[PDB]
Amino acid sequence: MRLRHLSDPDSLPALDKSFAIERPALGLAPDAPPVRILLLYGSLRARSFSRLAVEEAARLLQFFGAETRIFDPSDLPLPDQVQSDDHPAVKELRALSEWSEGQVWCSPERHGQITSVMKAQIDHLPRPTQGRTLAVMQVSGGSQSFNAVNTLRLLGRWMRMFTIPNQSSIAKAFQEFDAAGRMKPSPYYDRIADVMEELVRFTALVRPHREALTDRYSERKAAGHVIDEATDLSSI
Amino acid sequence: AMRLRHLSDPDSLPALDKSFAIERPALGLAPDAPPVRILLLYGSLRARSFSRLAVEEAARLLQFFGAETRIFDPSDLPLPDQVQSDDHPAVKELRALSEWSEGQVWCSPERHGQITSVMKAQIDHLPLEMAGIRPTQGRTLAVMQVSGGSQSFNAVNTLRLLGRWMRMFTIPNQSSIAKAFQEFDAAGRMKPSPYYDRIADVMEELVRFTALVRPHREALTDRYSERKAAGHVIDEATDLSSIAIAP
Amino acid sequence: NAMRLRHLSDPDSLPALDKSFAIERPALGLAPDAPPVRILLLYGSLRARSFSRLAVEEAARLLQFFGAETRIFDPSDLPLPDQVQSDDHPAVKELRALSEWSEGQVWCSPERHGQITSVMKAQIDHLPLEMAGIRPTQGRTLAVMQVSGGSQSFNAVNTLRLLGRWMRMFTIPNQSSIAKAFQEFDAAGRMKPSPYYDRIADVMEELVRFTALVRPHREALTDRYSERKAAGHVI
Amino acid sequence: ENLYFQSNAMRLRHLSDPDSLPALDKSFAIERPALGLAPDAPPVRILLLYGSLRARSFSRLAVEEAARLLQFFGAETRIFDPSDLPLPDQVQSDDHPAVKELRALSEWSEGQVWCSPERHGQITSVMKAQIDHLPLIRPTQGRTLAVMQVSGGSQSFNAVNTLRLLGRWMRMFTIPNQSSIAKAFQEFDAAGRMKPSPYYDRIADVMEELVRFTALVRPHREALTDRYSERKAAGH
Ligand SMILES: [Ca+2]
Ligand SMILES: [Cl-]
Ligand SMILES: [Cl-]
Repeated sequence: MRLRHLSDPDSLPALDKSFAIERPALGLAPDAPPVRILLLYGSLRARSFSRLAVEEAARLLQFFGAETRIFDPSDLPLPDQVQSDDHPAVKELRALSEWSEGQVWCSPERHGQITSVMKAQIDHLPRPTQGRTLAVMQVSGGSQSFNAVNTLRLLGRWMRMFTIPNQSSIAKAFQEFDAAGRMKPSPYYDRIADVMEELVRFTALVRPHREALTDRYSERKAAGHVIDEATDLSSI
Repeated sequence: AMRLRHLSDPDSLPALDKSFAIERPALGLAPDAPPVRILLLYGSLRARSFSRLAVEEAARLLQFFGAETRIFDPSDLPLPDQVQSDDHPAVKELRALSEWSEGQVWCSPERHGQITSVMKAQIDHLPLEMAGIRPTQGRTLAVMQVSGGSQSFNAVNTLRLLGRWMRMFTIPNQSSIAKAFQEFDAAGRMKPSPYYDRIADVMEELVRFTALVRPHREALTDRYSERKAAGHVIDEATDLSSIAIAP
Repeated sequence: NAMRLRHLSDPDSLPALDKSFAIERPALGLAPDAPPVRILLLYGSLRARSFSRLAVEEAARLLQFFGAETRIFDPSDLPLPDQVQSDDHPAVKELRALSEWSEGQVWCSPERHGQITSVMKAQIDHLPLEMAGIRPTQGRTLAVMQVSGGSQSFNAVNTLRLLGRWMRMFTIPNQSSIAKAFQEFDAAGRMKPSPYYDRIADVMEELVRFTALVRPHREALTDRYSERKAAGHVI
Repeated sequence: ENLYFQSNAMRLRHLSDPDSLPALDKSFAIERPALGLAPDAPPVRILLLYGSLRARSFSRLAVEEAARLLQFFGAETRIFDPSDLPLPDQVQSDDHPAVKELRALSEWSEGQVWCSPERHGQITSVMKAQIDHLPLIRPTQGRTLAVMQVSGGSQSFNAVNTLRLLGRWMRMFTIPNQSSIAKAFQEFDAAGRMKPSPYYDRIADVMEELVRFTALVRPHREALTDRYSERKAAGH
C-alpha cells in the first residue's frame, strides 16, 4: 500500500516535553476517536526535506493524540502523464482524503512554485473536500520565502478547506536535517510543533460540525428546501 | 465609540429569501448567546462607496443571523506614523473595537487593481501584541471585495494573507462583487442576485465559525513555542484538573 | 510646500561609488541628456529612521551624479484618498504636479506584513491614470526598490512593479532589494559599500538611460489604436 | 517498404490568412507605428510562444491574431510549435532538437510574446517548458516582451503576472500593456478567428506598443547592458 512508514514515531528529541501539552484539544472538543490527518509531501527525491518535514509533523501529531497517514505519491501519475482516475494510486489518494478530517501539505519551493508531484496530488483530491482542515508547509534550499505556502493556501481555499493561520517555512532545509533524516532542534521545529498543535485543536473543534457548516443558504434556495416552520403556514 | 457607521434600515433585507434563511445558524453548533461580536471594516471613504454599502448589507445579514455588529468609520484615521507614535483617538478606537470583536469582516475595493490604502491603513494599525493584548489573534475573519469590472480576486487574496499574518481564522467562503455599480440602487441597497446570496452564505458561515471558535480563543492561542520562550512549564499533575470537560 | 520635498544632504558625497568605473553621462550616445532627466522618488515610511527613505536618498545622489534633476516627495501630511472631499488637499496637488513634472520615477517601499505599506500605497493611489486630459504617469519610466529587516525577498518590488504596470509606466528590469537593511546603513544614514549599493548604482544607471531614451516619445508611445478608434472620425 | 526517412523539420506554426484582419479598423491603425519614433528597418523580429497543444487552443489562436497584427505593423514573426518539446517532468537534454530550435529562435528575436492559459492561478507546463529553455548573466537580456493570457472564466491576471516576473528574472523588458481574454471560448468563431471586441482592440494596442518599444530599444542593447557593477568586477 502507498503509505510511508514512520520510523521511531515516539522519538521526539527536538521537542521540550516540559512545555508541550500532550492533549491540546482537551477542553475544546472531544478527542475520541482520535483526530484523523492525511499528510502529503511534494518531492520524489530519495532525500526529500519535504517528506522528512512531513514525518516530523506526523510524529508531533501522533504525540498530540492524532491518527496519521502519510501518502506515498511514488507512482501517482504526474500532471502531463496519461491521466485516468481509475488508476490505483489516484483511487487510494481519494480514499485517504475521504478518511482524513484534516490535512497537511508540504511542498518545496522551486522558483516561486510548488512541485509537479504536489500539484498532481492536489489535482486528484475528490466539492467533497468541504469542511476538512488544512495546514500548509514549505521547504527551500535558499532564503525563507512564502510563495509555495501561499499557493497551497489558495488551492486549499478553492477546495473549500479551512486552512489554519499557522504555517511552516523552512529556509536552507539542508542545514536543518541530520544524516538520519531527523530534524535538528531549532525555531523551525518549534514552529512545526505549533502548527500541529493548532491543527489538532482546530480539527477537533470543527470536525463534529461538518454537515451544519456546509448547510448553506444558497444551496437550500436552489434545492427549494424551505426551512422548518419559517413561515406562518402549517408545514408542509 | 465615536467612529461607528450608522446602519440604516437594519431589519429590511428585501434581497434575502426568508423561506431558506436560517435565523440562528450557530444553533445546535455552539452557544449563540450572547450575540457573536463582529467588527466590519471597509476600504473606501467615498460617499457612494460600494465596499461600504456591501459591508452594510453584510451587517444587516449578520444582525438577521443574530450577531451584534460594529462598522468602523476610518474618516479621520491617520496613516501609520503620520501622527507621533500613532497616539490618535481613531487608532485607539479601532484597536478597542478589534479587541471587542470575536470575528471580523474586511471588505476592500481595488485602486489600480490592488487593495486600497484606506483598507491597508486600518489593518496596519492593528498590532499582533500591545501591553499584553493580542487584539486580532484567535478571531475569525471573512474577506470580501468589490470592483468596477469583471470579477476579481486580487483584493480578497491580499486580505486573506493579511488575516493570516494577523493570526486570524479566515473562513473559506468569500465575496467578490463584479461591476458593483450595477448591483446597488440610488438608496445604496443591493438588488437580488447571486452576489447578494453569496454574501448571505459568507455571513452565515462567519456566524457559525465565530460561535464555534470564540469560547476557545485563549486555548487556540496558547502556543508551545511561546510557553517555551516565557518558561511556562506545563504541570499536568496539578493544573490539568482546572480544565473543564468539553460538552 | 510644508516642506513636501526632502532635502538631500551631502548630495555630492558618494564614497561607496568607485568613480573610475562610473559613466557620469550614462545616456550619452543613446539619447539627449540635456535638459536633465527629471526623476520623482517616493518612499514608503514616515518612521523616524526610515531605511526606505535612506535608500531613496542614496538613489537620488546617484541620479544627480548621473545628470538627473530629482524631487523626493515627503508624504508626512498626505491624507488618505477621499479623506478630504475630492482630494482637494495641497499634499495631493503637489504630489500630482511632481508626477506630471517627472519623466521617470523611483518607488521604494519597506516589505511589511509581507506587503507594501499603506504610506506607499496612499501615494500611488493618489496618482490618477488620467485627470482633466492629463496623464501624469503614462509613458514614464519606473525603477522599483525595497528594504527588509530579514533575508532578501521580492514581494514589495513585485507589488510596486504591478502597480507601475497599471499606471502604464515602463518599469525597468533591474531592481533593488536590500536585506537586513539595518546592517547596511551607518548612524548618519549612509549606505556602506556593498553589492546592495552597487546594485542601486546599476539600477539608477539603467533608469537614466531608459528615461532619456523614452522621454522624447512619451506622446507616440501613449497614442493607442483603441483610443483613436474610440475618439472616432474627427471632426 | 520504408525507403525514405525524415528529420529535417522546422518547429514553426503556419499562419493562415495572414493579411486578413476583419476585426481591425484600418482607418485607425497606423501601419508603421515606429515610423518617426525609431528605425523600423530591418523589420523588428518577434518570437511568439503559446501555452496549449490542444486542437482549438485559444492561447494559440490569440497568438495567431497577435502575429497577424505584428505583420501588419511591419514586424517579422515566428510562432514556435512546442509539440515535441519535452515537458518539465520528462527527461531533459540541451541536445534535444526542440530545445536547440527554440533557443535559435530566441536568439533571432528582438522581442517576444508569451501567451498562456491560466489554469487555476498558474501558467501551463508547456508554457513553463518553453520559458525554462530560453536562458542558460542572461543571454535573453535586452529583448522586449509582451505578455498575454486566456481563461475560461472571468478576466484575471495571475498568468500574465507570472510571465512578467519570469521575463523580469531573465532581464527582458516587459511592456506595460497586456492582453487577458475572459471566457476565451466565447471570443473566437468556428474558424478560430477572433470576433471584434475590446479584447481584439487590446491585442492591437499591445502589438502596436511592442513594435514601437522594440524598435526604440533594439539599437541600444549593448549600451543598455553595459553596467557599472560589471565594469567594476572586470577591474581596472
Ligand atoms: Ca551636486
Ligand atoms: Cl539588491
Ligand atoms: Cl514590468
